[PDB]
Amino acid sequence: NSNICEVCNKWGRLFCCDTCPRSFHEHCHIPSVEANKNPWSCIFCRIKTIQERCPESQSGHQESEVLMRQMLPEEQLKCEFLLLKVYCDSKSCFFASEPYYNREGSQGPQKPMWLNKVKTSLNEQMYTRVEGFVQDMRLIFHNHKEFYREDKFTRLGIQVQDIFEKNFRNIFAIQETS
Ligand SMILES: [Zn+2]
Ligand SMILES: [Zn+2]
Ligand SMILES: [Zn+2]
Repeated sequence: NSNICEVCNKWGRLFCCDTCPRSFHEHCHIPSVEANKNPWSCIFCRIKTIQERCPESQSGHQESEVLMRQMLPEEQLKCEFLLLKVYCDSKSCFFASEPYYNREGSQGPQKPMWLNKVKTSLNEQMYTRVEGFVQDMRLIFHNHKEFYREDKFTRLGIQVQDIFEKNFRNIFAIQETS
């Protein structure tokens, strides 16, 4: 197994996947690494199983259809993975915890949002459809762009949004377009 956490790339108290060589801190894995279960399979492994059980799940889909899906166990897991993929980028640190807004010439957003809030919402089963999760994720970056205006710090929102959007297309197998 790996000697660093797959998500944050640090050593520490790691849990090892029994079916691939990745390792995780307890609360870096999403969902949090489970108390018992030997063997244990990580979310990358669980997602791969879904695809292997239903190869056709990788044919192209329309985003509008994906968003209306009910959050049954497999959609729940896909959203958890997609969230985890964003945390894997170091620039997610800027969006992880609750922000605040006091900048000359700008007003804070109407509806602040951050990754740990989305994490809790997923954990507490607050989303009924994929759309709920995706809207909150996009809002994070949209709020950032709107607040930081012409400061070059706005680019961090663009960068992390691109990570989100690419992984969304991949995980939910959105039909490739030009
Ligand atoms: Zn970690
Ligand atoms: Zn694994
Ligand atoms: Zn099938």
